[PDB]
Amino acid sequence: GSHMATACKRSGEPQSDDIEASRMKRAAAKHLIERYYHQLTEGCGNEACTNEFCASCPTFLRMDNNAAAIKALELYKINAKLCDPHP
Ligand SMILES: [Zn+2]
Repeated sequence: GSHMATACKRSGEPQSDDIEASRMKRAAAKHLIERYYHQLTEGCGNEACTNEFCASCPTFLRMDNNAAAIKALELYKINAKLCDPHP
């Protein structure tokens, strides 16, 4: 049919059984990634926003959401600079 109406164990679950599980792990990463993803295309709203990776820069220059999502991944792994930290 269209979708296997199930969400159990000891049964013939599809390969999508692992998908719903794996996304939870990387969703934790996504929470920090959103800071960079939004910073790249949306911005921050800061005076000292002048960062290599920012939309809210005093230059007013940004990227598209696809360009920002892939780069936010690349910023997550290096832990890039962020106008909204926590002391
Ligand atoms: Zn910024």
